[PDB]
Amino acid sequence: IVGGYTCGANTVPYQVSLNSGYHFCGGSLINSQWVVSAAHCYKSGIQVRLGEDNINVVEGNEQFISASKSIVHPSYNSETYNNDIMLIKLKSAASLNSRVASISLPTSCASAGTQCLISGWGNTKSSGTSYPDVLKCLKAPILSDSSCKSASSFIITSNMFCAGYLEGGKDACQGDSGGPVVCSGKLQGIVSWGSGCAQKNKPGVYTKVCNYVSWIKQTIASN
Ligand SMILES: N=C(N)c1ccc(C[C@H]2CCCC[C@H](Cc3ccc(C(=N)N)cc3)C2=O)cc1
Ligand SMILES: [Ca+2]
Repeated sequence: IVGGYTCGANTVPYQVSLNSGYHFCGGSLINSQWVVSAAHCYKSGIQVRLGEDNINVVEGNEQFISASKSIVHPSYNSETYNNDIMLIKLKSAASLNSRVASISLPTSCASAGTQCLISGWGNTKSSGTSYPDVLKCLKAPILSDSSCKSASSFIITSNMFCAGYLEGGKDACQGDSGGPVVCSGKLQGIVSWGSGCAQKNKPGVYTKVCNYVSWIKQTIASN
């Protein structure tokens, strides 16, 4: 997260850290047994870390649970990143409490202008490298497709939306991938891709979750 602020320990209880010996992607807890992340975060041997703030220090509220199954969207396209969404099932149900909770799925899509909260342990520099140990937060509005496309020249699909600031300075970044984009109390997006970080006219691109609710529900019910 570039240009954000420190969230505060466990103030974003649905945020998870995917770990393979180190943090490599974010994710969101949708119920006691499932996590949603980005398909481009796919990897074998994943451990899901819940209730985390500082990812380098055991503070007491963490829950470390291995993934039993990973399901990448059947139509994920690694060339365009269309359908960049993946589901992960935990080997054992997580214990839900005030510091570890699920985030609700959308009943309807969000509209341009809506304010959202993006969070992650990704790079905090637009130029250079600096990874934080504590969770970072950023409030960003969803941009109209027209404003996003005309300014960035990005190839976007109906399964994506941009959010951020065209003037640059505030944006998600590498390391934030798979993380949540919550607006009006619902999970409306997943950190998917972008060009560099916080660059002018290059806003972040996010997977449009409201388009996958049916798939998510059916998948978790059958697995
Ligand atoms: N044409 C495409 N769809 C496309 C273009 C570039 C990349 C590379 C890469 C680089 C590899 C790691 C994944 C990644 C992560 C990332 C996430 C958010 C942001 C941001 N909001 N500024 C930037 C980068 C990304 O977009 C992937 C896909
Ligand atoms: Ca910790």
